[PDB]
This record gives sequence, structure tokens and C-alpha cells, in this order.
Amino acid sequence: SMQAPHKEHLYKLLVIGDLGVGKTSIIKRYVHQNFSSHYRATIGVDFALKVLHWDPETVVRLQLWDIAGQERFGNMTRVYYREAMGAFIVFDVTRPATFEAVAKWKNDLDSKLSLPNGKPVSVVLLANKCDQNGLKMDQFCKEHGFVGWFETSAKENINIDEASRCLVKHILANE
Ligand SMILES: Nc1nc2c(ncn2[C@@H]2O[C@H](COP(=O)(O)OP(=O)(O)OP(=O)(O)O)[C@@H](O)[C@H]2O)c(=O)[nH]1
Ligand SMILES: [Br-]
Ligand SMILES: [Br-]
Ligand SMILES: [Br-]
Ligand SMILES: [Mg+2]
Repeated sequence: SMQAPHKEHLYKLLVIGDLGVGKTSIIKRYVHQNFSSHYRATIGVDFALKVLHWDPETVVRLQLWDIAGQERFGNMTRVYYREAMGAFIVFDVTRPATFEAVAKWKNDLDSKLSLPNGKPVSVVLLANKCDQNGLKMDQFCKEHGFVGWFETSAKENINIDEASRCLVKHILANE
């Protein structure tokens, strides 16, 4: 048979952002290679598993937590975030009110979760629905403690493989 991988990683990753920004769609594209325009609102939280053959020696398993957009108005997001090693925070480029919610989610996450060493977790910002300022997005990341941002489309499959690759790169880098 095949030589077993040298190393296998399992990481919990959060997907957060306000109602309808595309959290579920990004996960469905990334994991199941599919999209539909039909809005099925998440109730509480749903889960998916991405297997990355990271290198010939290395598997990375990503336990994706698809959190519903109104969960930040509840009382225990602290439980949702427990043991996560990274997050995507998503907004809808067509609805600027969802961009305002990004800092709300980021502040909620950073207040309730740190790595064992007390460091904040790696977070990438996804500017989603780009199928429907570069410097300013960079400045925003530096001001709010994001490692990166990408324009994404679950519909056209833009930059979702790249954003996830770059987030896992950062999570390994703190190891
Ligand atoms: N055009 C376009 N529509 C998108 C994209 N991503 C999501 N949508 C649509 O936007 C709507 C909301 O998508 P969801 O993935 O359910 O959003 P959500 O953030 O999971 O919503 P909640 O779970 O209710 O908080 C749906 O009608 C999707 O088809 C995208 O990249 N492009
Ligand atoms: Br539809
Ligand atoms: Br809301
Ligand atoms: Br809103
Ligand atoms: Mg959803």
C-alpha cells in the first residue's frame, strides 16, 4: 500500500459574518464544488470537513464551523469559538452594512478566543460576491488584526482555494 503521511493536522476553522453574506455558500463551494442561488439560512451552526493533501507527506483536515449570522447577538459564541485555530470573517461587497459587522465579529472573536500562547488566532477577511481601495483594505487589515483579505465568489469559485491555503499557511506558521 501507500506510505502513510509523515504528519496529519486537524484544525477547527470558524466561518462568521452577518446574515446572508455567503458563509454557507463559500463552504459548499470549497468542500462540495457546488453553488445554488437558493438562500437556505443556517440555523445555529452546521459543519463540514475539508481534506487537504497539503504536501505528499502531509494531510490537513479542516473542521469548518458554519455559524449563522445572528449568532453574535446570542450569549455563548465563546463556545462556538472554543479550540478554533483560525477564522474567515465574511461580508457582502454589495451590502456595506455587512462590512461594519466585520469589526463586531472580529472583536467578539478576539475577546473570547486566543491560542494557548495567548496570541490572537489567524483571521482572513473575505469580501464575498465579487461576481456582482486595495490600500484601504490593507490598512483595515492592519487596524483590525487580519492576516489577509480576498475578493471571493462562491458562485464563480474566485479566491476561496487561495484564501483557505493562505489561512492554513498562517496557522501552521504559529506551530
Ligand atoms: N452572486 C453571488 N451570490 C452569492 C455568493 N455567495 C452567496 N451568495 C448568495 O447569497 C445568499 C446568501 O448565501 P448564504 O451562503 O446562505 O449566506 P450565509 O452567510 O450563510 O447566511 P446565514 O447562514 O443566514 O447567516 C444566497 O442566495 C446565495 O446564493 C456569491 O459569491 N455570489
Ligand atoms: Br432559487
Ligand atoms: Br441581523
Ligand atoms: Br445588515
Ligand atoms: Mg449560512
